[PDB]
Amino acid sequence: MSELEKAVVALIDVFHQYSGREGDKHKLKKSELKELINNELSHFLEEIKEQEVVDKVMETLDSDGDGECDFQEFMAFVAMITTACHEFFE
Amino acid sequence: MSELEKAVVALIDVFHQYSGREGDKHKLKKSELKELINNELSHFLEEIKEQEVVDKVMETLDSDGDGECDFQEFMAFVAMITTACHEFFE
Ligand SMILES: CCOC(=O)C1=C2N=C(S[C@H](C(C)=O)C(=O)OCC)c3ccccc3N2NN1
Ligand SMILES: CCOC(=O)C1=C2N=C(S[C@H](C(C)=O)C(=O)OCC)c3ccccc3N2NN1
Ligand SMILES: [Ca+2]
Ligand SMILES: [Ca+2]
Ligand SMILES: [Ca+2]
Ligand SMILES: [Ca+2]
Repeated sequence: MSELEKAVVALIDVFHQYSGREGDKHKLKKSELKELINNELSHFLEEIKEQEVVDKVMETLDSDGDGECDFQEFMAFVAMITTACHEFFE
Repeated sequence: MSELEKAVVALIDVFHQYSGREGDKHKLKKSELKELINNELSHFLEEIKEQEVVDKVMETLDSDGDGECDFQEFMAFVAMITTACHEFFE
């Protein structure tokens, strides 16, 4: 398995670790998204310490407006992060 | 660096390895895309052995219709692959 293939597997793996905690087990609710960002994105994103930031991030990622982050919305979140890191250093 | 962070870095790293080979060094031309798929996606995608498959894949990924795969189009390609693997096993 190449580095890219590992990256594909990691994306699926992390999303499921967090989404299967509570409620709908194929979607990230706000508390699951927060912990995902806090535990797994600590070198890229500011630790989230406030409800209003949790709320705004979910507002941003939630394209279909159902209150949670599904797998496709997670993939779009990853693309945002990846494009930002890319553009920082390019 | 967590597994997700590694995956973010790998995405940027692989795209640049391949895109900087020839011509526009921030885009994948057909030959660079083919080698990327052949070398780095061999467990997920069929080896590409034919010009018409190279052509069709590029046709598919090339949303802005400029003939090449830019970083955003690459990110969409990764999402396709990730969603397909996700749905296979779910
Ligand atoms: C946000 C408060 O804490 C920090 O900024 C720290 C931080 N931040 C980053 S980058 C990350 C980004 C790009 O938003 C970030 O959280 O900073 C906010 C501007 C980082 C990267 C590698 C190694 C250690 C790091 N680190 N240690 N404390
Ligand atoms: C395409 C011709 O060669 C193959 O199919 C091989 C193949 N294929 C896969 S999966 C991959 C997918 C899902 O499209 C694929 O190329 O198969 C086409 C149906 C694979 C995964 C793990 C380990 C070894 C593997 N492997 N060894 N020969
Ligand atoms: Ca959930
Ligand atoms: Ca949603
Ligand atoms: Ca190129
Ligand atoms: Ca294009």
